Amino acid sequence: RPDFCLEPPYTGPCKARIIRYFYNAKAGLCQTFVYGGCRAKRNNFKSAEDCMRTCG
Amino acid sequence: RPDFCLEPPYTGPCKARIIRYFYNAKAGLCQTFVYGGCRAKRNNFKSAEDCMRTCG
Amino acid sequence: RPDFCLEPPYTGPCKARIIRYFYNAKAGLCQTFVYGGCRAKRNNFKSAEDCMRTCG
Amino acid sequence: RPDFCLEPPYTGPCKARIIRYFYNAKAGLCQTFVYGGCRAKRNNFKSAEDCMRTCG
Amino acid sequence: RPDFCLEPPYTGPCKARIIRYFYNAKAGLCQTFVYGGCRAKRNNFKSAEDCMRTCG
Amino acid sequence: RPDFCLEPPYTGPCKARIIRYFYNAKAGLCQTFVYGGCRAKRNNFKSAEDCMRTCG
Amino acid sequence: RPDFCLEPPYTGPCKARIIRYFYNAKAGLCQTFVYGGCRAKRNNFKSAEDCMRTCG
Amino acid sequence: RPDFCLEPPYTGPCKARIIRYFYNAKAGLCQTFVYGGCRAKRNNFKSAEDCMRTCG
Amino acid sequence: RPDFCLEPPYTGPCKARIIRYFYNAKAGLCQTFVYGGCRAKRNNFKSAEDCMRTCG
Amino acid sequence: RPDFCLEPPYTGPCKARIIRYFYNAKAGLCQTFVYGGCRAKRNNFKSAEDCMRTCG
Repeated sequence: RPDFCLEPPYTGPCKARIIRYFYNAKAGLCQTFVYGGCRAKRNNFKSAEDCMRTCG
Repeated sequence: RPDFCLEPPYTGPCKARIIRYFYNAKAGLCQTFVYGGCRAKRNNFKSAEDCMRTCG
Repeated sequence: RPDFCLEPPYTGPCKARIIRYFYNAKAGLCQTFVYGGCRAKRNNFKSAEDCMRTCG
Repeated sequence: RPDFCLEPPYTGPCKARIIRYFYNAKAGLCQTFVYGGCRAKRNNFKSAEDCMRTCG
Repeated sequence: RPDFCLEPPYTGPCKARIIRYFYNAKAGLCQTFVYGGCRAKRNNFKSAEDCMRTCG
Repeated sequence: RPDFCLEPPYTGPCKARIIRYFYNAKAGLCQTFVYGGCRAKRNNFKSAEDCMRTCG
Repeated sequence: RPDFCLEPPYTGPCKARIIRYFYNAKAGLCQTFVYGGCRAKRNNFKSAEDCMRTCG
Repeated sequence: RPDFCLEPPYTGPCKARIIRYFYNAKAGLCQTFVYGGCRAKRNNFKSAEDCMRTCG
Repeated sequence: RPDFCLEPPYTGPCKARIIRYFYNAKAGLCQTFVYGGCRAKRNNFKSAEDCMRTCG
Repeated sequence: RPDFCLEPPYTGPCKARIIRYFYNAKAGLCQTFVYGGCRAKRNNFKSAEDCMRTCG
């Protein structure tokens, strides 16, 4: 799996509260987290399916 | 039905206010609840259909 | 994980061609499959998120 | 529950193949069925949540 | 039309601000209202189409 | 209500089978119909809410 | 074009902050505006496509 | 407006039947057309809003 | 690519917090940003696909 | 960028016709393609945003 899948989720500085998925290496599962709307990092997926396919 | 379908809904520590479904054993129906966006428990479905099929 | 998560995907007799998720025990990942629109079995999730949470 | 919740699903004369929900009295659950796109009857819900709240 | 179609809209105790439809008997039309995310009453439809078919 | 609200539904020459709403003056309700994807007429709403507000 | 298409956008008394479209006669284009979730006026479309077809 | 807004809609070689919007210079409006799923040209918008804002 | 693709994102005076895409010339990629709901500028796409096609 | 981003799109054996995104290394852009509904490969994103972030 790509290296960025090991990064912890990053909400970023913005103020929106949107749900995104991230690969949780420890649990070996994609989980949700609140993304702020800007300055996203690589371990941030709009679609769960894409999360598990890229990082699972 | 799976045992987690008996757990009460868990909003979690996060600050988003997203609607999700959970199986209400007492009512024998899936209902909505506000999910904060992170650290979800098993009795939490994004889709009502999946809720009633897994827990109903 | 619930036992239905071990069932293979069931398209059913109907004619629609809708994408749904199912837990693929051998891959240990949820994947897509075409659902016909009726007579669904338990290993069939409208949302990938619900799939990995219930069966992952 | 309203009386229409006891009607069996009606696909209708049209040619589209859209998924809709209907209350299956015998199962006491809302399930999917393929709607043709026209001449819908009362036991036909676009949203699973609405189905179980109206008929459940 | 079902009797619940006469109830006025109920936002409920929750804090989310989601748009839902309700049948406005006086106007004989479904209209929107802000649903809080929990403890919904019968006159609350996620889909406008469902509102007008059930109550219209 | 606008005059186009009295026009009957027009599927058009195209081949897609998309659900749209149209105001059925006779029934005094918006209903669904299968739109072909092109050459739409005025009595064609992507949103049921818009149909009933514009023509209802 | 219907006369309501000339009305300026009405947010309404409610507290939700949903995006809707309205026909901006002066720009001769549909644009976005924040709808509060209740007490909507006619120049308020959930779908941009509906706005331009009804008012454009 | 960008020059591509003057191009006529291109369905492409693929077989899907998805609705998209294109700017119709003659009508000075964005309209729908059936996109095949591949080899899209510039005058092809997934969102009506983006169509009218880029080309309108 | 159109010149507006070089403009930095504009959130606008409104108070909604919706995610939109804008072309970031320096990164040569479309990214997200929080849009207020009104007074949008051209480098603002509701769909990421439209973003990269128009500006990429 | 991950290696899978260099793979060409794979429709697969299934019969559904759903649009997905893939990274087109030659064009240095994500584009659409028709996915069959099953047996997906890694260069297949349900969301354009995820595509450009993972592969762009």
